[PDB]
Amino acid sequence: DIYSRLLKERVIFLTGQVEDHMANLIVAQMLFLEAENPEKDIYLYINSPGGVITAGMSIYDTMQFIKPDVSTICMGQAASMGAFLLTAGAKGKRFCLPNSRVMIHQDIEIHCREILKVKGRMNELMALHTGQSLEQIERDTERDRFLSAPEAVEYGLVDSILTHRN
Amino acid sequence: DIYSRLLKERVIFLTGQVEDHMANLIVAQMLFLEAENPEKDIYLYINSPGGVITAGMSIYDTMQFIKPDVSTICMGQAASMGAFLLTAGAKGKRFCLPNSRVMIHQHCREILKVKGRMNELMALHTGQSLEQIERDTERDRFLSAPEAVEYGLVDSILTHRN
Amino acid sequence: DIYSRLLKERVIFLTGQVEDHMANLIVAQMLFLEAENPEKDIYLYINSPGGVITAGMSIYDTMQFIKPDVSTICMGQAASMGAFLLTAGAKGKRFCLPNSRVMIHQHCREILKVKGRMNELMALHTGQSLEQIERDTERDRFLSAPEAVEYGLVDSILTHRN
Amino acid sequence: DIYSRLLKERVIFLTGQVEDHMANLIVAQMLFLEAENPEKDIYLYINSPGGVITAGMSIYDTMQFIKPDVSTICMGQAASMGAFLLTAGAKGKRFCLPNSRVMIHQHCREILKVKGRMNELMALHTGQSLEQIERDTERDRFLSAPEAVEYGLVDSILTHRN
Amino acid sequence: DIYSRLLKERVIFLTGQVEDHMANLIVAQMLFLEAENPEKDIYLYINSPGGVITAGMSIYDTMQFIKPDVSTICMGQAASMGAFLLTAGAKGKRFCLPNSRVMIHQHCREILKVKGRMNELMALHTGQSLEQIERDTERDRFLSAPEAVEYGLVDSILTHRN
Amino acid sequence: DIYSRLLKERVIFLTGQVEDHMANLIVAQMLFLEAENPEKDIYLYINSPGGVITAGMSIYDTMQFIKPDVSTICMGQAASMGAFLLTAGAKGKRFCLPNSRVMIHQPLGHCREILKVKGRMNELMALHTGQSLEQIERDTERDRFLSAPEAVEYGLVDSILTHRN
Amino acid sequence: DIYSRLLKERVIFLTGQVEDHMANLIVAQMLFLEAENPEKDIYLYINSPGGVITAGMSIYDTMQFIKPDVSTICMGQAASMGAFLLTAGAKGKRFCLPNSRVMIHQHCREILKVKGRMNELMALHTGQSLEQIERDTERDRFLSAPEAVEYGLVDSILTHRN
Amino acid sequence: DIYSRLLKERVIFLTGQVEDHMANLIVAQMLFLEAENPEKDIYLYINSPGGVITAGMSIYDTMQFIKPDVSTICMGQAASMGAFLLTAGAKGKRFCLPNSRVMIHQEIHCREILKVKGRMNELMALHTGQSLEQIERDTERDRFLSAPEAVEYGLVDSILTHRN
Amino acid sequence: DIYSRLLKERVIFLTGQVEDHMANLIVAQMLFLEAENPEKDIYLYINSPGGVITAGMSIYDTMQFIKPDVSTICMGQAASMGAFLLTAGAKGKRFCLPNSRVMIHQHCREILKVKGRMNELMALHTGQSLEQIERDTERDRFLSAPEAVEYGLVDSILTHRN
Amino acid sequence: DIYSRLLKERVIFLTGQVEDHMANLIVAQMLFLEAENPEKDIYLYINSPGGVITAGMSIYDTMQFIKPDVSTICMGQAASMGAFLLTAGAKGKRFCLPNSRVMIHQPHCREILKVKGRMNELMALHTGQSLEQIERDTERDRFLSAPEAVEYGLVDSILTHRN
Amino acid sequence: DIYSRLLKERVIFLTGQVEDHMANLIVAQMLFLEAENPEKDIYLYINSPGGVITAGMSIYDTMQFIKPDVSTICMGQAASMGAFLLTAGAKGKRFCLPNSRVMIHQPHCREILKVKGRMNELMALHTGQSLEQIERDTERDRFLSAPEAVEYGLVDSILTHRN
Amino acid sequence: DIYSRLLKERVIFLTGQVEDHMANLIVAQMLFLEAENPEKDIYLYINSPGGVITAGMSIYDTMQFIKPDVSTICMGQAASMGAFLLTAGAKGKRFCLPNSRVMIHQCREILKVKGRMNELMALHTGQSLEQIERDTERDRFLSAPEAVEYGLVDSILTHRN
Ligand SMILES: [Ca+2]
Ligand SMILES: [Ca+2]
Ligand SMILES: [Ca+2]
Ligand SMILES: [Ca+2]
Ligand SMILES: [Ca+2]
Ligand SMILES: [Ca+2]
Ligand SMILES: [Ca+2]
Repeated sequence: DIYSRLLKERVIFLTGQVEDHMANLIVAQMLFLEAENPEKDIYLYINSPGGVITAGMSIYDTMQFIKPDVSTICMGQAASMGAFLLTAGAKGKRFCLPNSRVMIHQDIEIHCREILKVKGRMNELMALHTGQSLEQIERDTERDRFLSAPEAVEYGLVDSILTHRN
Repeated sequence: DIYSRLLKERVIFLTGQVEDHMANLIVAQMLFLEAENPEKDIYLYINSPGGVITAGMSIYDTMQFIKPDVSTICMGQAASMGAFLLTAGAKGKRFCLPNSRVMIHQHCREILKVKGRMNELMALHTGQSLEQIERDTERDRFLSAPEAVEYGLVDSILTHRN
Repeated sequence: DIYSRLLKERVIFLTGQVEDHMANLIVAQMLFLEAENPEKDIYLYINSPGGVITAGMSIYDTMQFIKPDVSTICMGQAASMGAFLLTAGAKGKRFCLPNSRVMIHQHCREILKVKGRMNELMALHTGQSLEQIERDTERDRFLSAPEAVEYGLVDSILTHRN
Repeated sequence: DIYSRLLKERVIFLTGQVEDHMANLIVAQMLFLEAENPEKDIYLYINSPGGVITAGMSIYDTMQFIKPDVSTICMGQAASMGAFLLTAGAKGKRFCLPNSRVMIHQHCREILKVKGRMNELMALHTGQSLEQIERDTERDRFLSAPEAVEYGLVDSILTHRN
Repeated sequence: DIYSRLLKERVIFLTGQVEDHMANLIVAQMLFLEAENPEKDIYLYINSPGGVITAGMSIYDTMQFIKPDVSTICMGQAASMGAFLLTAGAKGKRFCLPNSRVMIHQHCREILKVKGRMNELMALHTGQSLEQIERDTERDRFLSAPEAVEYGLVDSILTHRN
Repeated sequence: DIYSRLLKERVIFLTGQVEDHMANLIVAQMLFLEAENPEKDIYLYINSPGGVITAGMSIYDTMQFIKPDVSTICMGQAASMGAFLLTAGAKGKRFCLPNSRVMIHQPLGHCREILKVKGRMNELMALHTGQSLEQIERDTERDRFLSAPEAVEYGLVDSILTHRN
Repeated sequence: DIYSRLLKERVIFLTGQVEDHMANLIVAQMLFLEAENPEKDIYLYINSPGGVITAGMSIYDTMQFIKPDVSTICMGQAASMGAFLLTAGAKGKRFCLPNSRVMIHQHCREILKVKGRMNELMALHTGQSLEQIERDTERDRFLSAPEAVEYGLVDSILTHRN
Repeated sequence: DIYSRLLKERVIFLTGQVEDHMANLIVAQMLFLEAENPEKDIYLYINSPGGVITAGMSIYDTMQFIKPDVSTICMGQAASMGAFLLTAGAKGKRFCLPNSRVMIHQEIHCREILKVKGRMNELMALHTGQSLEQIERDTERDRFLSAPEAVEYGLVDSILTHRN
Repeated sequence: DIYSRLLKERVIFLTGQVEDHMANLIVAQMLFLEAENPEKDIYLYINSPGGVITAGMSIYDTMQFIKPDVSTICMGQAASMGAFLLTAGAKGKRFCLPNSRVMIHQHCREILKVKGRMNELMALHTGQSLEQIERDTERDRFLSAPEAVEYGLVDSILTHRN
Repeated sequence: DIYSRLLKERVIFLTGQVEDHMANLIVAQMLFLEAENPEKDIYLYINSPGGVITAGMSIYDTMQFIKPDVSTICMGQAASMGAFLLTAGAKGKRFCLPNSRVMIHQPHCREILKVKGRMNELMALHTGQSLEQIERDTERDRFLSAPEAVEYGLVDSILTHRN
Repeated sequence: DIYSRLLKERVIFLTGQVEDHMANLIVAQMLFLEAENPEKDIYLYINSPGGVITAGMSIYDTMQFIKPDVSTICMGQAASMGAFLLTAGAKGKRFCLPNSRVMIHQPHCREILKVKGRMNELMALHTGQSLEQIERDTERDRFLSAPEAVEYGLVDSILTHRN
Repeated sequence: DIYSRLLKERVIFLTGQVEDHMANLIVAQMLFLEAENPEKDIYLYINSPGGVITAGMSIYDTMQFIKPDVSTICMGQAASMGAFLLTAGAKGKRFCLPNSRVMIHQCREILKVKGRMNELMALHTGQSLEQIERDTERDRFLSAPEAVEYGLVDSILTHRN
C-alpha cells in the first residue's frame, strides 16, 4: 500500500469531498504521526472540491491542536472547505503547485440563526489565517471566484508556489 | 490499519450516524482495551449527528460499567445522541475542540418513559436541573465549545498540546 | 481484528435482526470455544430486536448443548427473539446493563404449536406461569432493566466492574 | 475464519439453499477430511430450507463413498433436500437439536422417475416403505424433532454434551 | 483454502454452468498439475448442467493435450457440455456416483458443422453409433448411473472407498 | 493464486472480452516476465470473442516491443480482436488446440477515422498471415468460422498443438 | 501484486478515466519513487480517454515538480487529458507505441480561463502555436503514432527493445 | 358506466383501502344524491380493509351531515375504518351479507394521537350502543365478528337473506 | 364495448384472479341487471384460478340475495374460489363445457374459522359431505367436466346449442 | 363525471397534496364559476395535509380576487397550507365538520423568513390572532379539534346537520 | 374539459416546468385564439419555476408575433424563464397577484454566453432597466414580492380584486 | 383537441426528437391537408433538436412530393435534422422567429447518406457542397438573421399584419 509507505514520510492525502469518514481517517493519520514523533512536520496534500463544514472542522482543529506543524500543499484544486484547510496550515508552510486553483465561497428561525454564527466564525478564522480583514473576506467569500496559484499567494491564502524539488 | 494502530494508545472513534453495528464495534474495542489494561484511561473521539437510541445506550452503559475512565473529546459535532455520549464521559475528562459544535435535540407510553429517562441522565451529567434539560431538548439548542463548558456538557476545551 | 481477538476471551456478540447467516455464525463460535476449553464460561452480548424463529432456535439449542455455561448480557435492547435468547442463558449468569430494555411479543395450526412451545420455554426460564407468559406476550410488554430482574427474565444488573 | 478452524474438529456446515457451488464446498471439505484421517467421523451440521436435487445428490453420494461415517446433526430446520441429506447420515449417528424443524415435500417422465428414486432412498434410510413415503410426503409435512426420530429420519435428540 | 489443498491431491472441480472464466480457471489448474508431475493422474469432478460450446472445448482440449490422464468422476448431474467433458476423460477412468443423472442433449452452416463434430467426438468416446448419438442429441435423453455405463458415457459406478 | 503460479512458468491468459483493464493486466505481466528473463519465451493462451481496439492494440504493441517471443496458443475461440492477437504471436510459435475456433470480420471502437483504423488492421493481419490485402479484405467481410486446421492453412496460426511431448 | 513489482522498476500506469482518486494513486506512486531514488527516471504508461481537469493537473504538477524525469509511453490511446499528460512527459522521453492513438479535444467564465491555461501548456510542450492548439482542440483531431511525433506531442515511436 | 347507472339507483360503493381520493369520490357522490332527492335513502356498499383516519372521517361526517339517511351494507369485509363507517349507517339501516365479516382495530404528536384514538372509541361506542369502555379493550384485542355477531355486537341491525 | 351490449343479453364474465375491485364490478352488474328486470336469469361465465376470499364472498352473497337466478358456466377453468363460485349457482342451472378444468384448493383463529365455513358452504351446495370436501382440498383434485357433474359440483354439461 | 355535475352547484374540491397542477385545476374551476355567475358563493371543500407554498398561494389569491365569496368547508384534515386556505375563506363563511382535524405548522435563508413572515401576517389577519401566537404555533406544531378551531378563530363555525 | 371552456374565454395557463411539448401546447392555443379573434386580448396565467430556453423562447416570440396583445398574469411564482415570459407581456397588461413571487436568477460557453446576453438585452428592454442593471441583478439570489415586481418594472400592476 | 382545431388552419407542428412515429403523424397530416385543398398552403412549425434520419426524410420527401406549398417556420430551435427540414420548406416561405437558433451538425453507407443530405442542404441553402461539408463539421449556431444570410431561411417573421 503506497498510502501507508508515504505515511512513513509523514505525508497525508486529502482527496475529494470532505465528509465524516475521510475526515476521521485524516484525523486518525495526524494523531498517529504526532504519536510517532511530535517534533517533525506533517504534509497534507489538498485536492478537494469542498464538503461538509462539520467534517472539515474536525480536521482543522486537529491541525491546530497537535504539536507538529501541518504543511498544506494544494495539488489540483482547493475549493471552499478545501481552500479553508489549505489556508489553515502551519504559517510559512502553505503551498500551491503552479497550476492549482483555489476558490472561496460555500424549524426555520433557530437554524438560520446557527448558519449565520457558523458563517461568521469561518470568516473570522479565515481572515486570521490569510491576514485579510474580516470585512475583505466577507466580500470575497460571497464572490464565487477562482484564484490562481499566484493570486492565492497575493491573497495570503498560501505562502509560496511549489515549483521544482531543489 | 490506522484505527487498529491508534488502539495501541487507547483511542476509539465514534463517527457518523450512531447505528447498531458501529455501536457494537465501539463496545468491542472498549472491552478489548479494558482487558489489555483496566487501569489506564480510554479516549473516545465523537463526531456524530446522533442516531438510534438503543444503540446509543449500549455505548453509554459500557462507558459507565468498564473500569477505565472514558474521556470524551468531541470534534466537529456531537448532536443529539452524540451529545449524550459526550456528556456521558468521565467527570473532569470531557472536552470540546474550539470549533466543535454540540446540540440538544431529538408505543407512546414507552417513548415518553424513554425520553424522561434520558432527560434525567442528561441532567445528572451536565449538572443542570431536570427542568432545564427538559426545556432545551424540546426546543433545539446549539452550543459552541465555551457554551458547552458553560452548560456543563463538557469540562474544558482542548486548544493546543504542550 | 477486534471481534476475533475478543473471541479468545470467550466473548460473543449477538447484534441486530436474527437470521440464518448471523445465527449459525454464533453457533460456530460457540462450538469453537467449547472445543478450546469446554469448562470456561462463554459470554454472549445481546442487542437485537428479534428475527427469524429458525435462526434463533438454532442459537437456543446450541447454548444448551455445549458444556460451557453461556452467560448472556443485554445491552441497548432485547426484543422478542432477542429477549427469548437473553432469558435462555445460564441461570445465575443472566445480566443486564442499567439502561437496556427487554421486550416480548410475536399450515396455520402448526404455527400455534411453535407459539405454545415458546411460551412454555420462556416460562421454564423466567420462573413464571404459562398463563402470565401467554398474557404478557399477547400484548407487547416493555420492560426496564430492573423490571426485567423482577420478571426473572434476567438475574442481576451489571453496573460497575469490580 | 471461524469455519475453517472448526474443520480441525471435523465439523462441516450445511447452511442456506442447497445449490451447486455450496454443495461442492461441502464435498471438498468431506473429501479433504477423509484425507487427514479416514477413520474419524465427520460432523455435518444441517440448517437448510433445501434446494436443487442434483446439488443435494452430489453431497449425498459423497457421504456414502468416503470411509468416515458422516454424522448429520440438524438445527433450525432441514426441509426437503435438507431433510434428505439429514436422513442420509450414518445409521446410528443422525441427530436433532430439540427445537429443529424437519420437512419432506415436493421434462415430465423423468420428474416422476427422480421422484421414485428419492422415495426408495427415503424409505431405505428411515426404515419405512416406498408405499408409505409416497402417500405420506405429499404436503406440508412439518415433523417436529421428536416426530422425526419416531418417523426414523434421525436417531435421537441431542440435548446436552457428553 | 480447501480447493488449493485438494489440488495437492491433484483434484479439480467442474462446478455449475460452464463459461469462459470458470473454464479458464480449470485449464490453469490442469496445466499446473501437469507442470508439477506429468505422470500422475488428474481427477476432475463434474456437476454441470452445461454451458458455452467454446468454454467446454477449451476444457476438452487441455484434457486431451496434457500428459496426465484426467479421470472424470461425476456427481449430481452431467448435462450437455458436462456430459460431454465427463465422457472426454481418460478411457477406463471415467466414473459415476450412484444417483448422478447424465443428459445427452443440446449461421446454420457452422452450427450444423460444429454439431456434427460434437456428435462425432461423442461417438468416438462412448463407442456408440453416430446415428444413435444423433437421436439422443436431437431428442433429449436421460441416463442414470448404470445406464451411463451401458450406453458407454462412463466406465463404472463408484460405490465405496475400497 | 493459480494464475500467479503459472506466471513462474511464463504463462499469461487472455480470457474473455478485450478491454482496457484486463489488457493493462496482460501488458503488466509481459513487461514483468521480460523484466525477470528477457530471452525466455512467453505463452499467451487466448480464449476471447473480441473487444475494444485500443485495448487489444496495446497488447499487440507490447508483444512486438518486448525482447521475448510471445507464443500464442489458442483455445476455445479467438474471434476478431481475439483472432488478431492470436495471429500477432511470434512467427512459428502460434498454435491452435484441435477444436478451437478462429474467426474474423469486425473489431470494436467519425467514419473516415474508422475506415483508416479498419485499413490498418487489415494490413497488419495480411502481413502476419502472409495473405494479400486483397484476400483479407474479401474474407474478413465474410461471415463464417475457421477450424484449427483451416487457421493453419490461412496462415493465422502455424500449427495444431496436439499432444504433449 | 504485479503492479507493486513493476514499481521496483519505476513503472507506473495511467489506465482509464482520469479521476481524483486514481490520480491521487499516481501522484502517490511518483512521490514514493522520488523518495527512493530522485535521480532515476520514472516510466508512466498511459492508456486513457481523458478525464477531469483537476485530477490531471495534479498528475501534471507532480510530473514537473519531482526530481526524476517522468518518461511517458502511450499505448492504445491517449485522448483529451490523456494526450495532455502524455505530452507533459520529460522532453526527449515521450513515446508512442506503433499502433497507438493520440487525440486532442476538449460558473462558465472560469471554464474558458482553465481551457486557455490548458491550451497554453499544450502549446508549450508540443512546440506549437497557441492558436494552432486552439483549432485542433476545438475540432476533434486524431493522430497516428507518426502523426503524434510530427505534431510534437511525443518524440519518437517505440518499436522494439533495441 | 355501470357505477354511474347504479348511482341513479342511489347506490354507492366504498371498496378497497380508504384514502383521500376515493373518499373524496364517495363524498362527491353523496353530496350529489342529496342534490337530486334530499329525502330518498342512499345505499353505501362497504367492502374494505380500512385506511387513513382523516380520510374515513370525511366520509363519516358527510353521512351525518346530509339530509338523506345513509343505509350501509357490508359485503366481503369491513375492517377498521370499514367497520367504523359501516356502523355509522343510519340507525336501523345497517346490514351485513350473511358470509361477510367485520373486524375492529387500528411527543406533542402522542397527545393528539391519543385524542383521535379516544374520539374514535367514543364514536364507536355511541354508534354501537356499547359503553365507551366496552369498545376500548375490544379494539386493543383484534376482534373478528361474523355477520350474526355484528348484530349481537350492536354494530349492524340485521343480516340480508334475500329480496322481499 | 362488447361487454355492454352483451350485458343487454344478461351475460356477465368472471375471468382471472378474483380480487376486490373486479368483484365489485360483478356485483354492480348484478344489482343493475335486477333493477332492469328482477326475474330473468343472469348468466355468469367463470374462467378463473380463484383468488382473495373476501372478494369472492361478496360475489357469492350477491348471487343469493338478488332475486334472479345466476346460471353459472365453466369455460377454461374454475379453480379454488372460481370453482367455489361456480358451484354457488342455482341448483339446476350450473354448467361445465365439455373440456373444462375444475380444481378444489385453498389472525389464525379466523383462517381456521373461515376455512371451515368455505367447506360447509361448498358442501351444502355440492351435496357432498364435509369429510370429502376437506379430503379433496388438502391434496389436489382435478375434476373433468363429466367428473364435476358426477361430483355434484355443477348440474350438467353444455355440448351444443341444440 | 360526478365532479363536473357538482361544479354546477358551485362546489369545488381541494384534496390531497397541494401542488401546481392540482391547484391550477382549482384556479381554473374558480375562474370558470366566476365567468358563469360573478355573484353567487363558491364552496371549496378541503381535505389536505399541506404541500407547496407557491401552489397554495395561487389558490389563495384567486379566492380573494374573484367576485364570488369562496366559502371553505373542512372534511377530514386541514394541515399546513390546508389550514391556511381553509382560513382564507369569506369572513363568516368558513366551516369545519364536527370531526375535522386542523393542524397549524410550518411546511436562501433570509429569503424564506420573508415568506414565513408574510404568511403569519395573513394567518393572524384571517384568524384575528396575535402575530406572536401564529409565530409560536407555527414553530411547534398545533392541533385543533373543530370546536378548538372555532375559538382559535381559524374557522367560523361547525356544521352539525342540514338546515 | 375545464381548460377548454376557459380557452373559450381567451384564458391560457402556463404551469410548471417550461419544456418543449407543454410550450407547444401554449403556442397552439395562442395561434388558435388569434384565428378566433385577432383584435381581442389573450390572458396568460403563469405559475412556472422556469425551464428550457428554446421551449420558453417559442412562447415568447409567439406572444410578440400574434396580433392579439398577450396579457401576462402571475399567480404563485414566476422564476427565471417564467419571469422572462411574465415580463414579456403586452405593455400595460402585465400583472402580479398580491402574494405571487417573481425571480430572475440565471435561466458551449461560446453560445451559452451569447444566449445569456440576449436574454438580458430582452429583459432590460421589457423592464425599462439598463442592460448593466439587469446584468447585476440577475447575478444573485432574491425573490421579488408583487409590489417589488411592479417598481422594478417586471410587471405593470398588482391585481387587487375583481373590479 | 387544440391541434385538430389548428389543423383547420392548415397548421402542422414538428416538436422534439424526430423519430419514426411522430414523423408518421406529420406525414399523415400533410397528406390529409392535401386531400382537403391541394392549392392552399401548409404551415409547418419546427421546434426540434433533430433525430432519426429515416424519419426526417419521410417528412422531407412528403413535403417535396405534395402539391401544397409547405411554409416552414422555426420557433425555439431547429438543430441538425430539424434545421434540415426548416431549409427544406418551399422557397420564399421559410421563416425564423426573431430569437430562433438554427444548428447544422450531425460506415461506407453512412458517408453516402451524408453526401446526399449535404447535396440537398447545399441545393436548398444555395451555397456550395464543400462550403456545407465544412460548416456541418463545426458546432454551428446561427441566430435568426445569421440563418438568413446563410440562406437556410428566407426572412424573419416579425408581426401578423
Ligand atoms: Ca522534473
Ligand atoms: Ca519532434
Ligand atoms: Ca404579538
Ligand atoms: Ca404567543
Ligand atoms: Ca403583437
Ligand atoms: Ca393594444
Ligand atoms: Ca443586487
